[PDB]
Amino acid sequence: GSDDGAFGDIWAYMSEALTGAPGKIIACGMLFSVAYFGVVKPNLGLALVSALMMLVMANGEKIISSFLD
Ligand SMILES: CCCCCCCCCCCCCCCC(=O)OC[C@H](COP(=O)(O)OC[C@@H](O)CO)OC(=O)CCCCCCCCCCCCCCC
Repeated sequence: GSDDGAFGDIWAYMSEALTGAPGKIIACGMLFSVAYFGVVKPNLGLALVSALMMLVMANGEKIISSFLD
């Protein structure tokens, strides 16, 4: 597809926000959630899943651009 047009600025902002502060705030929430839910049930496996989710977020722009040309 085309990255420009009437909605190019919205797409540019949203794609950058995935690895920017809005994406980092969500990623920080995953770590806080893992720590909090580990108080009663310590489960470091969820921390691994959270990291894999951050890896997906880091690759979100590439994944979207590959499917949607
Ligand atoms: C980044 C660091 C390298 C990653 C290292 C670890 C990766 C985690 C795998 C093992 C964790 C084991 C302990 C888990 C602890 C645990 O209990 O996890 C629970 C969590 C939920 O799993 P289920 O939905 O099977 O289980 C439902 C309940 O178990 C919820 O607790 O498991 C996963 O999400 C991990 C499996 C996904 C692993 C395969 C994902 C690949 C598909 C996605 C690929 C990307 C698609 C992108 C689309 C845009």
